[PDB]
Amino acid sequence: MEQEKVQELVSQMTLDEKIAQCLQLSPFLFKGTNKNAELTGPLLQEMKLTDAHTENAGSVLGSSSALDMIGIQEAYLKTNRLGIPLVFMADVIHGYKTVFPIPLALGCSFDRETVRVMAEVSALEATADGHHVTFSPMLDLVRDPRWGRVMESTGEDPFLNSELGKAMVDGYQGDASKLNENLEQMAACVKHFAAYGAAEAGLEYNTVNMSTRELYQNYLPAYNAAIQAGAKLVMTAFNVVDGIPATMNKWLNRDVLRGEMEFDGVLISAWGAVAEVINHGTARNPKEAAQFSMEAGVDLEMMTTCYIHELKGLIEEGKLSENLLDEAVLRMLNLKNDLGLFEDPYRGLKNNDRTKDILTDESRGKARAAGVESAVLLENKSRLLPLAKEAKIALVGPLATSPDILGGWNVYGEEKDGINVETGLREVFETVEVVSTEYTELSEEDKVAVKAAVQNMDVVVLALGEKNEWGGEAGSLATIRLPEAQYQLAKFVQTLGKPVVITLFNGRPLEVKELAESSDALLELWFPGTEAGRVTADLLSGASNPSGKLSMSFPQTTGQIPVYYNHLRTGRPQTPENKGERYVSHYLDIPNEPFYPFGYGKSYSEFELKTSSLPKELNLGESLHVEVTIKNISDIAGKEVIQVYLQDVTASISRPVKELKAFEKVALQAGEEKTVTFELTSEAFSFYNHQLEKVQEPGLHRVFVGTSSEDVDVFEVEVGGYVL
Amino acid sequence: MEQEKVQELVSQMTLDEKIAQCLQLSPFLFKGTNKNAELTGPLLQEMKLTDAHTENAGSVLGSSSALDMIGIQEAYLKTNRLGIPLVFMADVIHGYKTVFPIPLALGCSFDRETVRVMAEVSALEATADGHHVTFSPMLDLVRDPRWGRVMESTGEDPFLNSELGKAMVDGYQGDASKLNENLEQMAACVKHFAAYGAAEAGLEYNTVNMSTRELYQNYLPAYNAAIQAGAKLVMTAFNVVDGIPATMNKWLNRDVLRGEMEFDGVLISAWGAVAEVINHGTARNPKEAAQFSMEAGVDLEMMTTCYIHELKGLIEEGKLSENLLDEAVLRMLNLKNDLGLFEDPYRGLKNNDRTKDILTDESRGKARAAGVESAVLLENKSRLLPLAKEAKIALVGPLATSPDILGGWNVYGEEKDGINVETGLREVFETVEVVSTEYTELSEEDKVAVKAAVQNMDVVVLALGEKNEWGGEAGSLATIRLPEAQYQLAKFVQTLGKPVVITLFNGRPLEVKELAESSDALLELWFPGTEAGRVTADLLSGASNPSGKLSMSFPQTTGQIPVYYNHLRTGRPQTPENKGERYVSHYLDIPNEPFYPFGYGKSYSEFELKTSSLPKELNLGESLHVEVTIKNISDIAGKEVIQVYLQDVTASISRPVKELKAFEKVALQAGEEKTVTFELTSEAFSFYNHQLEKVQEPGLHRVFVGTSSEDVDVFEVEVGGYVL
Ligand SMILES: OC[C@H]1O[C@@H](O[C@@H]2[C@@H](O)[C@H](O)[C@@H](CO)O[C@H]2O)[C@H](O)[C@@H](O)[C@@H]1O
Ligand SMILES: OC[C@H]1O[C@@H](O[C@@H]2[C@@H](O)[C@H](O)[C@@H](CO)O[C@H]2O)[C@H](O)[C@@H](O)[C@@H]1O
Ligand SMILES: [Mg+2]
Ligand SMILES: [Mg+2]
Repeated sequence: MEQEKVQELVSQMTLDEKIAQCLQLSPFLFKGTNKNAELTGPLLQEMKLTDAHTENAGSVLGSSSALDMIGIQEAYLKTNRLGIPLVFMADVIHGYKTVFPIPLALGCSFDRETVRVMAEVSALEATADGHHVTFSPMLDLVRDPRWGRVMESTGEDPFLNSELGKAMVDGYQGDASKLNENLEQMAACVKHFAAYGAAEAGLEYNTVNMSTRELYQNYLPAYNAAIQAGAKLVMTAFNVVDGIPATMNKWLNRDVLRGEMEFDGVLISAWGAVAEVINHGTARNPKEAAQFSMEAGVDLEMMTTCYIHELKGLIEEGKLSENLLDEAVLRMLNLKNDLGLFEDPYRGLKNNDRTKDILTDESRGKARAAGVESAVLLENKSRLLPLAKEAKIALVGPLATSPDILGGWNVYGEEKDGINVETGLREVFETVEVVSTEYTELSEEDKVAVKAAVQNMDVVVLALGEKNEWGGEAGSLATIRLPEAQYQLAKFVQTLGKPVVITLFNGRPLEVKELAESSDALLELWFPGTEAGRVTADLLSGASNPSGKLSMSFPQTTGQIPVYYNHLRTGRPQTPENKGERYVSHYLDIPNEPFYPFGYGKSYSEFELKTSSLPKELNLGESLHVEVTIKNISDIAGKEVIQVYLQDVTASISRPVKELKAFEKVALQAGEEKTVTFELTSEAFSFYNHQLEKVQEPGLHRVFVGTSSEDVDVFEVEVGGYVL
Repeated sequence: MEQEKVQELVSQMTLDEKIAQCLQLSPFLFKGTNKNAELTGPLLQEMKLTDAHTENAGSVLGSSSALDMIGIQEAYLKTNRLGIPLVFMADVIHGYKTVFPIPLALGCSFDRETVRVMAEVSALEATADGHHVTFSPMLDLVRDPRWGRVMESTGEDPFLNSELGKAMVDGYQGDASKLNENLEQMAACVKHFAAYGAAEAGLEYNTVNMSTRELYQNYLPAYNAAIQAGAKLVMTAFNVVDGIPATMNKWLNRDVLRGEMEFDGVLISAWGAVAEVINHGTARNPKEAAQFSMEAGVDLEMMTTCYIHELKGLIEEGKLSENLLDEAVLRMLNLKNDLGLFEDPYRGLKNNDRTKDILTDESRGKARAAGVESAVLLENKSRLLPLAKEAKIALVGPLATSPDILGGWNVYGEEKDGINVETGLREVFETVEVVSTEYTELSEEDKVAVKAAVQNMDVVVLALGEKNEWGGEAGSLATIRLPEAQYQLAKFVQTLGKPVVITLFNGRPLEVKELAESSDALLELWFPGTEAGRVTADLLSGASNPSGKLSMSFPQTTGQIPVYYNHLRTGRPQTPENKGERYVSHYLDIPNEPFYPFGYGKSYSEFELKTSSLPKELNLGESLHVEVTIKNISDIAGKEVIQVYLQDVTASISRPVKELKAFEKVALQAGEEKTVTFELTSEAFSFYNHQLEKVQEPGLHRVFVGTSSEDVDVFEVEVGGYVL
């Protein structure tokens, strides 16, 4: 409906109606829900919620199905005085019912279109079950694999994260200005603003601290890119930002998000974060929490009651302007209008059962394709892989038969629809003998059974991994290792004298040195989702050819953290030339290098790259155009990820040794050759200075073209002169 | 001499003379040295140094003895045109020839007077060998025991560090305005400005980053306290501070150090740090390095040549003001005048051999006393300790006979004068049987020998530890554990069925859970210095009673780092109540608590404390006066460390759960009772806000009185009203 009519609604609402519009609740706190009704009475009483609250609530969080939504919405519109529909929001993180790989695995794809497709299918399915908003993408930069939430990020590089962030928004939303018409697309909500990934010691919800310049340089760019691409909502973070909980941080949310980033949508709190500023010790009570959160421009309080119980008295007593409340309500109403809820509150569902769109075979093919783009081949000694379909396989370990392959942050997908490793392999391989072991134990009996199976077969597929519950939210590990029983299992299998491929399933970087040394091949599958076993079988048999690259560094050991490719040089860098000396930046007990670096991954193919002549000089403001010819010089079709990095050799701030500024994943048949071109705009050459200005300085840059952050040719470009 | 005459010298100097005044060199780069003279020609050529450079150099770094000094200074004053004497500077970190405990161990003393004495004796001896300046105290706050340089800090608390930092300045300098008369005292140089201890991943020289507010709140206060107490010099740090290498950080060194902290002495570079800004990528070349370092106010370049080879051209071309040079030269001359060098350039030595004053028995008694104050008794199950002098002792392990007990940063002390553990024990105990093992191995032959010795005796003294070379500068360990052979040794010794005391010698916090669990008692000796074996024997026999408390947290495991007592609460704290739930700040695999906390330490005595009635309310600006009565309720004389912490419950910045604000180490005879009083001024109640103002806010504080950061009684005080 027209804007005038939206403003009209705001004027017509009572104060109590406006306050409750800023509250989000679980579905079973509403009448008309069709699940968990036994939770409703107790919990309404505990939150001290009344009908006047729930009949005017603004939003539902985590509806369980289309029927739940329809029922809740129908009952609510019966009794709502002005006919304002609820908006329904959900966590669709890496798929709805068709589960795609976890985001960190999608990071390893280096493939924008893979990520857009995941987001499209997610929305197709989620809208079919009546969800309007997804709490994705998660764009927290991560340098610390202790933190369980790395699984939800695309990794340690802001440029990659920004690019795949944009891809996800485009896939969920399509043309954002048509979300009232395109009812198979949904609103995206960027999270968690800001810098949540820098949690001290990888500990969940823990202190975050960095300079404002670093915040702007590394931690903000990905949220900013997704906002500029049209993300409709933003969610606050649990952590402090320079000492102030993000949720009531007026500088962060008013000056930066609403001011500088020009964000004019709904700012929704993370779960309970408005009430938690009390625990943080920056509000005395819920009256203060409410006041400060509203000052900071939080429109929507998720599942706490600070707003509903305190706003009235704050507005009555004059501590808080009613104008701040009206602008929140107006943003909530504009969101609903943007989704077409005032013309169709059932968002396409009321006379249209869209069950048919959920968990289709076409969608499964897409998740499989996503799986095979995202996996990373870390070792393959002696061309052990791909296996022949006649290879006789002993398939052993805790991930042999585990149905736990869908990943963390899988709120709607079901393990029964998932394909485990055994099932996947037996579709492809005629002889498989299986010995499943426990996640945290290695018994004598297991060793006997494993030994017997390996004696029978020709090659071992050792399937190791984490339970998904060892990561995700509030799954912090001080030591980033598998249970020791799995390292013992790999050591045992090695002694049997048969070639061993390790297929590793996990949600974070781990200490894998002992796995690489105990096997001939090592494949990082992460958690591929619904098609897990087929993803694995096709990569092992060569039906698909591994093409993923690490989007996060794999530490030598836990105490190397944080280690990441885009690091500063320091004043005493270790060089090939000073190897050995005491007074240089090094550890006495490990290498400075991570075990595996950013952008690293193997292939069954072999490629050669050639960069065309680059200029020696460039004007300020000028783009550098980078042409690369790549040839598949093997007999196997495959894909390579061309990566381009820039370094600022001398600057007024000590700049990273490399930063990724472009990438493209190129598919090549045997013998095929292609040319791709990149444009590094003058923004790629810029950075934040000690004064927090985005600047471009004259001087020397190096340009790295290659297939990892380490496997590169280097070129020099002197920037100066006049500005374009 | 008169200030006017000092100025006169500056006017009389040529440009080349002024430039060279800002250079510091090793002694064997001068004519007249009496050691390492064969290094002189090659190195002079490599640095491309001439006589005109060395005959006008401003300072000598690391003279080897009084004779080296006298010789160098005598030859130099022969040829120097205006008669400006050299100033001689050295690393006297925890003693000269009489070696005291490493600073981190001195932290654990919680004893201001112990620290002042160490500093007094250090200066007595160092001045006797002709040094004018010491590069101490090191006041870098440390939260990361991977970093080898934690040994040189007093630990994780800014208040403790500030207080002992002041004690060290007073001990070295005495009345700073009389350093021309008191020739047994010497100038102190505060280091490393600033925040060097926050090196990322505990990696030497590595990136430092934190908000400016945190910089002020936690990282600056100890340098500031030592500057205000009258420290004559400051040394720059190796690291970046918000992206700019400290050495050329104009904001840091001009605005903060010279402006806000009102420091008007010599700013000396850390070793090579002026040249190393090039490596950091914030200067293109040595011409830029010089220009920027001088702009930032660095007066004295340590052992690099940027200044001498580039200042002339910078001044000639007008890229740098000659006035900046003259003020550096004037600060250098004022330092020399403060030390009386213009009346006596040999600073008391020329007709007075003070060999007499070095390594006296009185001094040894003081280092022993320091040792016994600083050790920390971590476990003592079943009153194993103290041992009777008739106890028959198996003394085993790598520290049984090792002479490596003087600590890191022992530039002048000699192992032959040290007392090892065996020697110390046999002065006290009639029966000791010794089995020495290696630091990194545990052989079958060792086990047989250990077994035989333990069977013969009644109690095991298991002496475990680090070589000093595993810490100090550029001794970063990614995993903070002893060599695994020592853990295996402790496990083996435990199976022998005899009571075990572990005496642990080390320069950092270590993972000691496996030691505490494998023994009945555990004594943390750190590196006590020259009197090590006697420090150990006296504590073991009860001749002295352990009284140290930890000045740094001991992590459950490496991946808990950083862990520290003064932490933020977060938005989802673990409580007694919610412990068990998923969605709280916790690790899946370890406790949140460190293994041992700040301020923790045992005693052979037992004490009780009672805090007198506190007010319920306080005005802004008002001091809180805290009276504590402590009684020794045992039959053993000993010392307790009374600690007082404050918390700011609610603030505009999320404030730590506790901060130490006072402490006193109280000595009590059996049955004795004392009353001590503390004043927590309104500055103890203050903090830096989001705008970097030092503020006091009205509201609730809690006051904790006790004997650790955990063992405390808690009291509430409501601050508000008017201001004093
Ligand atoms: O689910 C919406 C957003 O909120 C958080 O998940 C909450 C968690 O913080 C809370 O403790 C539990 C209690 O039931 O529910 C979860 O829903 C996540 O941190 C957000 O990413 C999520 O989008
Ligand atoms: O000793 C003067 C100051 O120098 C640094 O020590 C240097 C070290 O950086 C350099 O690598 C070696 C070269 O041999 O000399 C050492 O003396 C220390 O970090 C400062 O704390 C010290 O006060
Ligand atoms: Mg540059
Ligand atoms: Mg307060």
